[PDB]
Amino acid sequence: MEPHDTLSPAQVDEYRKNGFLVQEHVFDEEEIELLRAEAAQEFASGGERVTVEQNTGIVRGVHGCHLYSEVFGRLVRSPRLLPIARQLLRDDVYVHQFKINAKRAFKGEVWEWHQDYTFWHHEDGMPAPRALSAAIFLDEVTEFNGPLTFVPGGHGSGMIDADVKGEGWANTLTASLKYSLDVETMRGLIERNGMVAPKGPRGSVLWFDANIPHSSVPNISPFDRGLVLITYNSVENKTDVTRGTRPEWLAARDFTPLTALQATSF
Ligand SMILES: O=C(O)[C@@H]1C[C@@H](O)CN1
Repeated sequence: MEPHDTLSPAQVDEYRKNGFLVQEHVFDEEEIELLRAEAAQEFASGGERVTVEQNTGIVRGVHGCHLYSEVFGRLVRSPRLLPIARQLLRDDVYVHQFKINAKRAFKGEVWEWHQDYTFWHHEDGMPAPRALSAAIFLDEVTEFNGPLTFVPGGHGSGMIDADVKGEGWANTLTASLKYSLDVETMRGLIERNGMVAPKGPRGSVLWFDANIPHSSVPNISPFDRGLVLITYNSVENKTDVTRGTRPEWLAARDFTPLTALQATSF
């Protein structure tokens, strides 16, 4: 393997200030094709772990793949990913959540403004927002294929009071989100901080804070927007399983600290 990757001090500062950071071209075309093929397999065989877009039935997401797929199990331990998660969370880490979110060409939904941590705190018993997500770009992310859109520095407020809607956890994965940020709060945020939709080539990784507000629009391009999202959590920040409400394929219960893939002959 290559000497474990880490972010420069400038990159770390940028991540801390803005709440997100893109590394371009982390994975090459052949690597991304391997991940795309495995994603397709998970969409086909994932069963109850799969979600479909309402009004289309097109497969939208699949969850918990690193528990069921050897490829994705290895991916979360990649020397391209694990060392940076450790660096940013300043701890050993484990995977809280794994999901693949596809927005096909000419498809896609408006994803309501939200903070991930609100879900993890209330649904899963995550005590603090000492977690982040790595979004691997299976496709080039552009202005026009429904990029994750953020309020830069919007995580600095911490967790924001949100409109709650629905019972259970069914609507934690849907177009209509259980925890959504209202018109008023978002106006103030954006007036103060603005909006940014990070772009990048296929194989890029977008790191973003558990508490950063984000949203996305439909894909009006003729090109898909597949993302593999790995949520790393600090081991010290392990969720309180006694307040947990969701299956392990949404919220992990094995808090064993991850170690990196080492090079083998097979
Ligand atoms: O419910 C969850 O855990 C994730 C967090 C947000 O991305 C929305 N769905």
